[PDB]
Amino acid sequence: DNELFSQFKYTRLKGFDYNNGDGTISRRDPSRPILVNGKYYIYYTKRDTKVPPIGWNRAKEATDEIPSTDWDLCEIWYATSEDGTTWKEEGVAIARPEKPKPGWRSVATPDILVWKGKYYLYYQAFNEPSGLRGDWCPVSVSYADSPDGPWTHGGDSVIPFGKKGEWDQDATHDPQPIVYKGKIHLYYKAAYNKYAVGHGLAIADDPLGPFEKHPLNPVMTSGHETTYFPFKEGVATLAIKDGNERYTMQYAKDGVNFEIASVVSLAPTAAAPFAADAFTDSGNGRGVTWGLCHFTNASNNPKKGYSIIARFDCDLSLDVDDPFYKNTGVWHRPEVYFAQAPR
Amino acid sequence: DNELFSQFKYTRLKGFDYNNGDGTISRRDPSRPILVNGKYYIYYTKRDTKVPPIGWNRAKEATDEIPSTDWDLCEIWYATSEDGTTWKEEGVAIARPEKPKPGWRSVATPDILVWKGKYYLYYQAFNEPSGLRGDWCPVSVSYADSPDGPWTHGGDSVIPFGKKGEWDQDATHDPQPIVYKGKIHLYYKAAYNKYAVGHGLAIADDPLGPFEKHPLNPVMTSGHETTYFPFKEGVATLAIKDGNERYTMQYAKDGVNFEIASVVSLAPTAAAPFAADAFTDSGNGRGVTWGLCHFTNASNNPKKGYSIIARFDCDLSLDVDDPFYKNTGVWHRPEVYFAQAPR
Amino acid sequence: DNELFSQFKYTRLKGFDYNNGDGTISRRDPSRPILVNGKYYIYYTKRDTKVPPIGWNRAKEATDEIPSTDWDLCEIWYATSEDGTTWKEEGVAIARPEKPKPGWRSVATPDILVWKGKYYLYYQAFNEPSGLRGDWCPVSVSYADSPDGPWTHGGDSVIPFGKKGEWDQDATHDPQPIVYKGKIHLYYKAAYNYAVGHGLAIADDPLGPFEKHPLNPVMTSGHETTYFPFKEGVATLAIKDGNERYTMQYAKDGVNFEIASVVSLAPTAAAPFAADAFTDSGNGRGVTWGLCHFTNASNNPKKGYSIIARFDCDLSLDVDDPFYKNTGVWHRPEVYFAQAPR
Amino acid sequence: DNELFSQFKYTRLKGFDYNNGDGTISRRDPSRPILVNGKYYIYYTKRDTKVPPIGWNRAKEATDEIPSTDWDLCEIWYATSEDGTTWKEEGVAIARPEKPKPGWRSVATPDILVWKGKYYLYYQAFNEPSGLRGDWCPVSVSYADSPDGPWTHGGDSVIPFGKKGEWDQDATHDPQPIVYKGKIHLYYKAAYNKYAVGHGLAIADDPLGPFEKHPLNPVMTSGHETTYFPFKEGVATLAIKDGNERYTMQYAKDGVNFEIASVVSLAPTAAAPFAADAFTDSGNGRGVTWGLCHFTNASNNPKKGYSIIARFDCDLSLDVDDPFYKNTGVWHRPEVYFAQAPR
Ligand SMILES: [Ca+2]
Ligand SMILES: [Ca+2]
Ligand SMILES: [Ca+2]
Ligand SMILES: [Ca+2]
Ligand SMILES: [Ca+2]
Ligand SMILES: [Ca+2]
Ligand SMILES: [Ca+2]
Ligand SMILES: [Ca+2]
Ligand code: NA
Repeated sequence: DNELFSQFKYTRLKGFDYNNGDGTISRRDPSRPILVNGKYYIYYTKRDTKVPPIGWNRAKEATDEIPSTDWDLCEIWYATSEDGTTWKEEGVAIARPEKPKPGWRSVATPDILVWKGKYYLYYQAFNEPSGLRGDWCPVSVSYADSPDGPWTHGGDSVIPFGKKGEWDQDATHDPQPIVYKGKIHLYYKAAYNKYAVGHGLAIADDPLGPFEKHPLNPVMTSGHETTYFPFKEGVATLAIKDGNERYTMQYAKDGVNFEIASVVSLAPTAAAPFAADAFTDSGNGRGVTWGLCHFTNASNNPKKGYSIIARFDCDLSLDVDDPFYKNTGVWHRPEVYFAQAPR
Repeated sequence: DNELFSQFKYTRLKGFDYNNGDGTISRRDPSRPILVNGKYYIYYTKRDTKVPPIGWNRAKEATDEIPSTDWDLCEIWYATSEDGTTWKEEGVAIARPEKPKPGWRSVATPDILVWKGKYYLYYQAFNEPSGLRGDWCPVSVSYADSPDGPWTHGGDSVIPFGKKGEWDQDATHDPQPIVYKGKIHLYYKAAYNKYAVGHGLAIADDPLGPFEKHPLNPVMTSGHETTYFPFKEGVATLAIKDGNERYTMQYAKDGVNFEIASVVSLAPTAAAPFAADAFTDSGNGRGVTWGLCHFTNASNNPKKGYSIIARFDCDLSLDVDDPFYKNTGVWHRPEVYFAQAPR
Repeated sequence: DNELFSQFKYTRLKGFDYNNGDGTISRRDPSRPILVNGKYYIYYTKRDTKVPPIGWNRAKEATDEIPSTDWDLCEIWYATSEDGTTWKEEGVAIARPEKPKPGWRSVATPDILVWKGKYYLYYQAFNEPSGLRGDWCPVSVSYADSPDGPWTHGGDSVIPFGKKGEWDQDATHDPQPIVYKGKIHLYYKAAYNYAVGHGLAIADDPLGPFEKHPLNPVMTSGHETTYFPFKEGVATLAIKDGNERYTMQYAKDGVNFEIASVVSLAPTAAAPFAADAFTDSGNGRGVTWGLCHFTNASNNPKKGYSIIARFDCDLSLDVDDPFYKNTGVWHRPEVYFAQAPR
Repeated sequence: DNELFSQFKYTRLKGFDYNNGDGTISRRDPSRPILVNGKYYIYYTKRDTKVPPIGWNRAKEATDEIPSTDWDLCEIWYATSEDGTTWKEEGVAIARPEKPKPGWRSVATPDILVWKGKYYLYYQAFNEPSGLRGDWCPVSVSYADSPDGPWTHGGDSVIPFGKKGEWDQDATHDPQPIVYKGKIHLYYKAAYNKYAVGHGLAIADDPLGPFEKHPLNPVMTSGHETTYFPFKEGVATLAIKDGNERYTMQYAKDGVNFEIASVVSLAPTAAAPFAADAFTDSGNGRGVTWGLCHFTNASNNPKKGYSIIARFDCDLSLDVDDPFYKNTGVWHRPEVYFAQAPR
């Protein structure tokens, strides 16, 4: 049967503290891990703030200490691990720059590119507390000679928005590049129109750009989030629609035209698969068995919101056939049901 | 928005003890509640045994004290409630009869009928430890003048099995009668053929039989279990496949030809909705907002397995419209994911 | 000259066809006759099948049409007679119920009770082909206002089995009721240990409940027995399969049986007529005739069937017939030549 | 598993005609076979008369041509066989002698002795139609060098009767000799007294006599008839009673004091086992597996009576163990029962 079908199993990470879950510390949107000198490295949004987020709808009340949303007032931090489950949080990778440089308010939602022996982080740059009035968080890039720092600012707004009226015109969220067909292929997302969510491709020969939009964008018309990895000579994705249990693996022979390969369930949010060959230009993608993800509803109390990062394992790999991941049913214990309570 | 689409929310019952979940006490397959004179009544399988079940596969080790399965060595008990959430367990309703009368080994999986001023319980009747040979638990019926006792035995094997080769040659599980078009409409189930589970219908004018099968059986061809209630001029049903996240409401203008009406999720197992008009012959079925259900994975430890009964609420009612139950998404908390661990 | 000693003489019945003995038709375990409106009535297992039994050993190959044993796929039929020798087979008395009601597969081995002017048939009820081989055939009861039926199902498993490990645990075969000390006294048999016991089960109501006599097994050997009221007690003929060892036994109180006589060539599945079987007279007069069967009617074991037959005797207080009181048996040479070498 | 316990199986003989069984030809009381020069030899009463016997109670009317009883007007004939089942009747062995020599009227009931290279026949010698009445048929002996003839008369009345009043005073029936402890041990029968049947022993060093009675006669006090063979260092015996199924195997360690060794059924009448060591003085008797016997009720009609000879087989041998002969049950077909008819 189907090489892009799998189940997902979850493991709590070791090594990250969250002030006992009081909403003042949050880690989310981890990057796909890379392996360098026998350590995995990951980069993620990290918030550490005096008070938990005050709410989108109250972005008015945010100050330089009080965040409006979970991703406001953040930096990008990084961690190393030998086995992918126990992590050591190392320190800041991307600090917010000085006001009013883009990002001065928050840098968030990173992903990694390895290119010609240097390391590049792409991430969203915020200039105002999120939720006022409408966003504008274009993508910045920084770079380094080492997976540890130090990191040097590279550019701001490095993915062009679209001309007025295009689907593309206000956003390039979640930048995520792979190396495909000898070029940097960077996927990203934008809500448009009853809003829908598109995914686009932007291509460059230079990590600092320029990046040019693919003429078929939006390459996908469905899916609140997606994550991509080289697979055979194409590109596979996991696609999620937020809140419903319709999750699909999709596959494009050309990295561009996507067709459903499988329907999966309980799939990770902000999934960040490890793939040895993400940046390798194989033409021969082997697929994946583990990576990181997040949960944004870590707290019970929505006035003390935070997120945590977590690990998933799966079998979406050509070099592994593990029937433990190939069952077709899901069984929840009664507590899961009692957590869906009446009013 | 669809009058047969709904979310399901769950409430822990009060009033039932399970010897701290050690596997010696189990309650499962509750009947649909009936309201008689300001009190709800339910009837349910109850096991209370010196030791937990030894296993299907070890049925040959079962004794008069050691059960093979969760439903072995059981009687049908009953309970009453004013509000449907706090219950008082009253005592036995159907005791196991003297060996070797059918049911002497276990009686289980009850459902209730109100007919011409009398109460009827239909249940499966076991003659040996379950799993020992091939099954064989035909349906018996007992009746009473009051929803309290006492119950008088009425008949054994009141639903006929099909001729050798036919789909229901071996079983009529989960008997569930409604009053429809002036007659007792008794739905039931049987596994056949990779094996499918059918549902059939049998009909009578005397609760004690004869029942005769209905052309078109199996009336459904899908779903490990189903529960039926009068809806408008027809009959609606919830249909569950064990293990997967895709459940459906289905509707049959005539009680026989059923078509999808909605797709739902996290739906209750062994659902037993209260419907004031279940037995009323009204031709105008109003739908349901609550009932009982069960969880057979109550224990963390499968060598000490037991089930509990629980309550669900929903809006599958024509007489109520509750936006709380009418969302389309489901959000689980991280512990739901961490309970799907790797090996 | 012992009133419970007798020889047995046999007469071929008239009236019953067996498809020329090809194994497809069989009749056996007849009920003790009763006399109602100047006719005798008997009830018996009847098989009428497309093919003879394939054997217990092959029960797995039995189907809806193919029987495993001689008593599989059977009904209880009945016949009437004026003289007890010429019979008219009348039709079905007990039909098999719809699957999966107990007995749907076969009903067999009936005996009759007359109680308060109604008629009761007790018989074994089978749910799967015999020899399959977890043998479970508890006793059902049906009743009628007339010996001619129609019959109404009265109850399944009306004689309780014993608790695990008791001799009684798995069977109540051959239920046979008499009326005794104003109660229904029902004798039945169970294999155990194999020994074969006979228990007594007592009731005030033919549909039950039946309670086991506190001292069962009441009798400890005899692969098969039959009972009639006698003086103030109960006499029995006790038979063992194969060996020609047969006893009449007697119990003052119907419970404690003592050997009264050794008899030979006794009838199998013996069903004597006793006008007082159900009369509660406390003065049992004993018997002179009845029905019996032979299970080895066919020369060929792949074409097995049984037939019903008549025996005559003097086991009566109202008759002293010396023709039945001789002590030797002489067989003609054919009988010897029928025990051939290999 | 008793060495003297056994079933008997019967075989119809080939070679003897009885005029379609019209009562005019009769063969009975065969001798134990002997094996000489690759052939078995038997000797037996043979009647061949113009009309059947008119009966004991009509002996007054018997003539030189009309016999009173089955054994009246007989001679002793002989037959040979290679297999024990197909026989060739060879001719007269003992002819009636000239009147009034004893036996002129009839010679009957023979048995054989092989002593010191010669063959001896003992048999009862009658002088008047049986039932005339007053039975007096003492035992004569004749001898030969070949089991074929010619035979020479040896003596009359060679077994002494008892003095008046002794159990023995009137008869020595069914003479049957064995060689035991270097001497001829000849068993015989006599009715005495409520009239019982004894069996006696008489001993001799010479086949022509004198024979001396055993002090303990009657050595056996039951049994209408008996037949004896060397068994171990004793003598075994089948004892028959007329009509009933009380047949016993008995054993006497010393050939004199007999004890019940088994109860058997359907045993042969006038049984005549072959025993290779009957005359061999072994002190080591092996027992028997086959022989001859008779049926005196060959005819359905008592006004046309005759007997026939037959073969039995059995396992009453120390040198054979045959479980076919070793079951304890007898099953008769229905016709056997219907032949016990009422009146
Ligand atoms: Ca991401
Ligand atoms: Ca794989
Ligand atoms: Ca149910
Ligand atoms: Ca509604
Ligand atoms: Ca009987
Ligand atoms: Ca008498
Ligand atoms: Ca002889
Ligand atoms: Ca032997
Ligand atoms: Na009916």
